[PDB]
Amino acid sequence: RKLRPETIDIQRTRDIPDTHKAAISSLAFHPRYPILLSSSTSSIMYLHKLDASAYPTPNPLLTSVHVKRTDLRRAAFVGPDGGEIIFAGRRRYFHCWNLSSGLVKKVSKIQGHQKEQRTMERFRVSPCGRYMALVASDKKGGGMLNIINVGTMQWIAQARIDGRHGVADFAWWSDGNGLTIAGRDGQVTEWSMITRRTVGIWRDEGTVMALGGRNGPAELGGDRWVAIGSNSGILNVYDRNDLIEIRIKKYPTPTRVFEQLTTSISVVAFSPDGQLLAFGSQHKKDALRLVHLPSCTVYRNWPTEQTPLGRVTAIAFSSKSDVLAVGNDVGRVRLWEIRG
Repeated sequence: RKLRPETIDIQRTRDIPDTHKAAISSLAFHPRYPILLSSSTSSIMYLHKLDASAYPTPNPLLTSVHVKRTDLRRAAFVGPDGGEIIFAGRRRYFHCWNLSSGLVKKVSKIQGHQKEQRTMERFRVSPCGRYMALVASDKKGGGMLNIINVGTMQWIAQARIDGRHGVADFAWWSDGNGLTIAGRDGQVTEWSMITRRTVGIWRDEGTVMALGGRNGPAELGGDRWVAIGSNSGILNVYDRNDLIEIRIKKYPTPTRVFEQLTTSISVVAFSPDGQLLAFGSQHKKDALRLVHLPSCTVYRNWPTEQTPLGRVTAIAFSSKSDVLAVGNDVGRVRLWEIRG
């Protein structure tokens, strides 16, 4: 049964066993199985099975990967089946790890567009797993996204956005038909894969951005919500149905403005079922909040002033929205069970 506003049933469960001082940089749940992929600044990736009652050790390490001489910033399961993992750091290549074969491959060349990527660090893989979007730059310095077919690693499309300082953050529409691209100029661009052009541009009245929720506008990707955070600690949430006047509204009104946090928003994530939204700040200990959707009401019973979190640097929800993983800058990954 659906979650309810205000009060939530959430209970600390057992840690991820393996922990070094090196700050967590990436957390993701396998799109199907109770498997957690965690990632470190130390360029080590862990895959842990989720099992709080496992003997001898709860949540047993499945495997680990260390590609040396590589920085590591972002790792992600590819597609609905999550058979492969793509990972990259502040470098001009990335890697594709196949989970079945243990085969790790290096990818360093996008034909005809090599100059355009500073690094391969800032990528998002489409939900279907067929496409990769990368932050790129035109010849004069202008920001854009290059879109790449993952299978062939060939360029297929490109989305240019305004503002000299480029792209702050971005995300695939959940139906794979387009992207939302937050500029560093305060504008947000809705760009369509179907027309391969900009649908419209609106003003956020940023640092990090996320999309979530079921049954948003079908003609703009299907996500109900866009959440945008800033250096001030404020999180703006817009009902994406309110983005359409296709003409995009220039100055849409947030459904909710969150003022609970006073320091820079570093993390924001929607649960896959679209009922929860979490957001936080690493510049302050225990600066994390949890929100019910569609009410946009903040949970008051969790976290408490006792809840151990630390300086949060990563968060993720399981494929069934019943586990919340929270990584901090001292390398701890803690877990909480979520019951309806």
